[PDB]
This record gives sequence, C-alpha cells and structure tokens, in this order.
Amino acid sequence: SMEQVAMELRLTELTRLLRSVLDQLQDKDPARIFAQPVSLKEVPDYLDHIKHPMDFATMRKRLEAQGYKNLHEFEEDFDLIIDNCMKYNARDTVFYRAAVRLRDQGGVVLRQARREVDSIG
Repeated sequence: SMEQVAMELRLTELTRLLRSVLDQLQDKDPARIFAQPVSLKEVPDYLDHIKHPMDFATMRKRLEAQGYKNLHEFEEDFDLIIDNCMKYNARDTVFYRAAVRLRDQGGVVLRQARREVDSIG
C-alpha cells in the first residue's frame, strides 16, 4: 500500500537521523572503550554480572537493519552501554570515568535529537 511505503520512508528518515546521532555520541568516546562488545574470552564471568550487554557496534547493526522504531528504543540501548559499565567497573577506573563523560556529553546531543524527531515528526 501507499500507507506502508510512507511509513517506511518515515523509518528510513529516522534511521538517517539516528545514524548522525550515533556518530556524534561515538565521538564522545575517543578512547573507543564502548566501540565493541565486552569480550567473553577476556571477561569470562561478564554475563553473570550484566544481563543485557550493549556497545556501539551492536547498536550500529541494529540501526542499519532499521531496527529502531523510535528514539526511545535507541536511547534505551545507549543507556545500557553507560549503565552496564558503571555497574561492572568501580568508580576509580578509566572505564567508569569514560562512561560518566559519555553520559554527560551525550545528553546534549540527545536533547536536540528529541526536539528534531518531534519537530520533523
């Protein structure tokens, strides 16, 4: 139907905007701490601690399959990256501290993304 096409164009355009959002958030991680999944070869107990692992590469796979229906879903995955790290790693670590800085700097990007998503519809 023509309606289904219009919906699909809306999803495509959301995906475009989320791709730009993702690029901007990932620039706030210049150390690449969050770029890839935590390795279960290197951290064998990880899934005992963290039930829903997340990372920027996993988000990008979902994004490119158009698997985010709205900004809420995308933000849920970004918050998992941060929140998982702040639980597994202690306050005095470069990993925790990187997550705090990513959360703080990302907030700015996400605030305007929400306005754009609402504005453009």
